[PDB]
Amino acid sequence: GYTIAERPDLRVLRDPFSAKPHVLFYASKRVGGDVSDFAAIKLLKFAA
Amino acid sequence: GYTIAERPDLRVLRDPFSAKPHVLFYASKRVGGDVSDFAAIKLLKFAA
Repeated sequence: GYTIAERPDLRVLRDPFSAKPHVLFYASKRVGGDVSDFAAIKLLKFAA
Repeated sequence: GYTIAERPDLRVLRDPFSAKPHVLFYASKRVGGDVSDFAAIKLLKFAA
């Protein structure tokens, strides 16, 4: 049902240069995903 | 007549730190030159 597309690495870039008296760590990871198969998932609704 | 002085390269310094989600390539080659033998270049002025 759910397909998770992603890049399997959390790239880090510590920045001793921009904010000179600080270090300014920068971490980013790329991920995405929605239902690829609408048949493979069913839900339980509590209405009626 | 004309002499060019240069460094035969292109120095690219990518800077992932100034603009954080960008890379900001900073490239700079240095070149200079003027006429070295003034007798070897004539011109055609259109005045009179």
